[PDB]
Amino acid sequence: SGFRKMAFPSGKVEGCMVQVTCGTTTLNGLWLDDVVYCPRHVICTSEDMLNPNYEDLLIRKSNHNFLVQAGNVQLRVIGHSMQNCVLKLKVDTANPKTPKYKFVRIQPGQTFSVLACYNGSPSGVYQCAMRPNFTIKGSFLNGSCGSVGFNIDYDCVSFCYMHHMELPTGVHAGTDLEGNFYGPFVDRQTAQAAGTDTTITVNVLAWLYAAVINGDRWFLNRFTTTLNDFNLVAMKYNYEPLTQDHVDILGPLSAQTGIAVLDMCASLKELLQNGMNGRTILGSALLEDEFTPFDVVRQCSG
Amino acid sequence: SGFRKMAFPSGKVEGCMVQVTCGTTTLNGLWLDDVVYCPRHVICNPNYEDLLIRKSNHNFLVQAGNVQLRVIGHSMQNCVLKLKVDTANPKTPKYKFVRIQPGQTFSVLACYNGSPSGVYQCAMRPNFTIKGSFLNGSCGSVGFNIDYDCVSFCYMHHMELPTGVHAGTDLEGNFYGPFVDRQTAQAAGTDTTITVNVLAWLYAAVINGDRWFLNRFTTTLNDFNLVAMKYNYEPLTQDHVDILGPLSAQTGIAVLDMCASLKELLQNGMNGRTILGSALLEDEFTPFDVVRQCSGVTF
Ligand SMILES: O=C1N(c2cncc3ccccc23)CCC[C@]12CCNc1ccc(Cl)cc12
Ligand SMILES: O=C1N(c2cncc3ccccc23)CCC[C@]12CCNc1ccc(Cl)cc12
Ligand SMILES: [Cl-]
Repeated sequence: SGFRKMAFPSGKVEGCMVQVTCGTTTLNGLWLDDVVYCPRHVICTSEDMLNPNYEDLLIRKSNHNFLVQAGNVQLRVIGHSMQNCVLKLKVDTANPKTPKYKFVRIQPGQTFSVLACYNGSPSGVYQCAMRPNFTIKGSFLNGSCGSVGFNIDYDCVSFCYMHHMELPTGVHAGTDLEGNFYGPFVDRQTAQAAGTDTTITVNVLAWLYAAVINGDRWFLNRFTTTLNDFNLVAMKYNYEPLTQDHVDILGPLSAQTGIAVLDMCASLKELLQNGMNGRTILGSALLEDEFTPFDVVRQCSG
Repeated sequence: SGFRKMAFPSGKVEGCMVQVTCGTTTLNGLWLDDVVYCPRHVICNPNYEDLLIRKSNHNFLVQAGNVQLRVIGHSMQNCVLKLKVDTANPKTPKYKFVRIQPGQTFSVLACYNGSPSGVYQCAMRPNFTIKGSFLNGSCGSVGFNIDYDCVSFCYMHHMELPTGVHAGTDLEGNFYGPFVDRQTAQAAGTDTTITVNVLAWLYAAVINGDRWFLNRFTTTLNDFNLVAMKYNYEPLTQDHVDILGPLSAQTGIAVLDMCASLKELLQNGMNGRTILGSALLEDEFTPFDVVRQCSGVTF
């Protein structure tokens, strides 16, 4: 029993964090095999950030301009190449702590763990989700660039995020490990704003099923709804449209609890209308949207 | 920016998790140097000296990854079983066994079959329970804090109470709370809110730009404690006020000034508003957690 926001054990990722320095700039890098991955803005000054020509800035660099530090050992850079917004620093030593890994690009609503790092040293681990507006509500200070987001499946670490910037609203933007940004963001100090954020509906439903599995049923009602009527109501509360894929994905939780997905949709509709009335659901006075259907099954069942 | 419930990096602890099997019971063990620490109920009105004397070293199957460790001795210390093994854990970090106080927070590496599955942050409640997330097989999972390179082990999971909350011991086998490792009627006592932690979290909200709850008012420590007692909040002591000093100096809001905000929040609610994305007053961040997260201390 109990339902917590749980991060994956960060050990496999800690053994990959290194410090990358280029001139005055210092950020984190991910050392996997003989390559260190880091945000390409490590080659920029604060001035360059407005309209940097990365290819022009990178061509002026040599391998010895990039100082890579793994613990108290300086790694030697023997090559460098840019792939989208990530700089790939070829080093002369393969990381002996390299875990089994994949680079995966995630979709909005997906959750992942973040190992927040400063100066190549891990300071904390937390759980978060790719918001529908492609930002993450992270906890990052200056120097956290290069910190990574990941999931672990069996013994394989799936790297899905690398931190690049903080937007003016305090939310965060970054790329997959192939250097492609999530959302319409650019690694430029230009006027960029997070789009209007919405609630991840499929995740709220999964969390309501987690509440049912943990014995919380107060919010259920005798009603059902059509998928379209649910979406018309959901849109009015800034909730993401629920698709037939979402309904299909909730099938296992529906079968386990005996509550049809459209039946749970009607409880959600009522909760949006009534609020919680001094009550909580899994120790929360707000509807939680950072647990996916897969996370609920993993934590409530194993 | 951003304020998340953050756990310490779990790597130093992952290298210590092993599976301990005795009979039909399988749970987790903590392998430090040549000793594996685990709940003594793995041997299971129990007489643990009587049950333990009937077991030999080879009855305890210890598995570290895909390697079976051989047990060469066993002894009990309070509610923890200490299994002497032939091999010292080469991944043993610098460590201490520390007993924490209620209101203190720690990270829990939840494990099943000696394999870590998740890490979360939590607080030792004033009623000595933890609001954790544990399933069958999670026994032996540990709670810890990291200071520089030293892992301070403060908790070992032993059981779940009927209300879904958890109970366990320090690494010396002494239970937190009036609990016993036996199947008997046990219940968590009435819980209270960790006041110093709520104040620390309110300071974290101010540091992150949330100021709506601030007011021009101040209060005495006694008037605040009369209010706090009415709302099942732990008494705030002068030590708590002293501990909040750095946050008070950083934000410019005196501790008793923040108490007047807390008094108004308790008496009137949040009024449809949130603080750090929360509609409830969060009490599982200590003043030190707020400082560490709002400064980027690394390990
Ligand atoms: O956001 C950025 N940073 C930060 C990143 N993450 C959390 C921060 C918390 C406080 C302060 C700065 C933070 C690090 C330095 C680069 C920068 C600076 C602002 N302009 C900018 C624009 C685009 C890009 Cl890709 C990076 C940046
Ligand atoms: O609490 C216990 N368990 C559990 C521990 N943690 C999360 C559980 C989630 C669901 C079910 C059982 C769980 C594991 C097995 C031992 C046990 C069983 C009940 N009787 C009992 C009495 C004393 C002691 Cl110390 C331990 C226990
Ligand atoms: Cl995905």
